[PDB]
Amino acid sequence: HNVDHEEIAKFEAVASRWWDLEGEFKPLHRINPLRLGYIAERAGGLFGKKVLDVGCGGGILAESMAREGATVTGLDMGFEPLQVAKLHALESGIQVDYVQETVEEHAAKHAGQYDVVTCMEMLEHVPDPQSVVRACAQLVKPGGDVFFSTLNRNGVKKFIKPAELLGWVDQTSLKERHITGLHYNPITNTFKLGPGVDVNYMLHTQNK
Ligand SMILES: Nc1ncnc2c1ncn2[C@@H]1O[C@H](CSCC[C@H](N)C(=O)O)[C@@H](O)[C@H]1O
Repeated sequence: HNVDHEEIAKFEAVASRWWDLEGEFKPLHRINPLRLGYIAERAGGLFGKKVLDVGCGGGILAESMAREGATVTGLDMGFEPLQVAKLHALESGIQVDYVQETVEEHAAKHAGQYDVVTCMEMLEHVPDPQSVVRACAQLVKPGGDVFFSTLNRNGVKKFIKPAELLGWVDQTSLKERHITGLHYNPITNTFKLGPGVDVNYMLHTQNK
């Protein structure tokens, strides 16, 4: 029910291009090592942890987390993205569980089961983002980590301001721990996480 069918339809339409490093999803492929590194550092490693990737799409982050030895469940409402994610995981020889349902349904059935919940580039596509934040808080174990991010900007989607997201987080059992932005660094000629969240961000929260 907390789903925008038009938004889902857009991702279903481009699903076949998901793993093209030079296609539409290039920025996510480029961004992935950086977000993975941040998640692994902030959560204290992923080996052996139960992890839920909310709005996983084609599985760019999910598969990368499973590669580091996590037990990963990827959740999405799109049919074709999950078909692509499953096939790509098989091709890679990586075990990932992909499910088609809403985060609210998953939360009601799997409360407090996850060590880590990641919710990347997803909130701006939902009709009621606060409900998603509440759900992720319910899905995580006590002391577990929940990450939210918008590192990819477009012309399209809406931008949810970090200050607004913090308000939603504050109504739940999650506590903000760290926030960072993504920036071009001319000296190294690379993109790096660092201060400044005016335009993009990644937020680390921990369940209390
Ligand atoms: N209401 C909803 N419930 C579950 N998934 C949703 C959703 N609305 C959008 N999505 C999914 O969110 C994805 C956004 S693209 C983000 C993919 C992945 N999180 C990554 O960063 O690599 C799309 O695959 C879309 O189908």
